[PDB]
Amino acid sequence: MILVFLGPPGAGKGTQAKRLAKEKGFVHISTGDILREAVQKGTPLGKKAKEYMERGELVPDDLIIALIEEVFPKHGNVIFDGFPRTVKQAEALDEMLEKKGLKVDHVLLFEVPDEVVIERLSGRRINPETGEVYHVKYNPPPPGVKVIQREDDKPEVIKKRLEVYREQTAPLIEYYKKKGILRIIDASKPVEEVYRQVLEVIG
Ligand SMILES: Nc1ncnc2c1ncn2[C@@H]1O[C@H](COP(=O)(O)OP(=O)(O)OP(=O)(O)OP(=O)(O)OP(=O)(O)OC[C@H]2O[C@@H](n3cnc4c(N)ncnc43)[C@H](O)[C@@H]2O)[C@@H](O)[C@H]1O
Ligand SMILES: [Zn+2]
Ligand SMILES: [Zn+2]
Ligand SMILES: [Zn+2]
Ligand SMILES: [Zn+2]
Repeated sequence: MILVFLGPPGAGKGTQAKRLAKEKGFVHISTGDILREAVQKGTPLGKKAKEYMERGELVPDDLIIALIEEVFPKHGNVIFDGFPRTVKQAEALDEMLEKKGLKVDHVLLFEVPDEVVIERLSGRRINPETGEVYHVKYNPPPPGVKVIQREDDKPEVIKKRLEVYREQTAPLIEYYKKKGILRIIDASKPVEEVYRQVLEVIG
């Protein structure tokens, strides 16, 4: 099965994907996570991506498309999270899959308002040891667990990331609505309620 999670920065795509991964064996592909690790390691890929990620801009389609080619899991059910972000990326993904006689089964649009985006990301905390994701209010790290705030969760960068999302996702939504595989979910609900909508759409 191939799933795509679409949604604003902070919608909880990673949170949901990481739960399907551990509970139903899905292979979770988060282009943001993969790029962040490259940047941290200072590989050629990380050097190339750093400038965009720092400013809350999209990494160019050509680099992302090549990346997805390289990281595509050969086996297993896959969740693409934060990919595609443009129609060009979605077309490349649809072609890659078609060559394999696969398709995208479902596109889940995680809808939240801007206010909630800002709330979710500004309060987002990561255990740097494991990459586990917490939220200062909604899902705090337990006592004793040291956490950091991502540099790109700073207010100016969140705002740019949100802007780029609201602009670029419009044609992508249309693209998948045309195929009849898009399902909206209210991602403004608690994590458990969101997970349930997810399972409902895919089951
Ligand atoms: N394909 C692509 N093309 C071009 N560039 C690309 C690209 N992919 C990546 N990039 C580049 O890389 C950058 C980063 O990309 P990426 O990492 O993909 O950023 P994003 O999708 O905009 O958003 P997030 O990773 O921040 O949010 P999320 O939806 O996964 O929410 P999370 O589960 O963490 O949850 C957020 C917070 O909310 C909490 N939370 C989650 N759900 C709930 C809930 N239901 N209720 C209360 N709190 C919740 C969490 O604990 C957490 O604190 C981009 O800006 C771009 O530069
Ligand atoms: Zn994420
Ligand atoms: Zn073809
Ligand atoms: Zn703009
Ligand atoms: Zn199905």
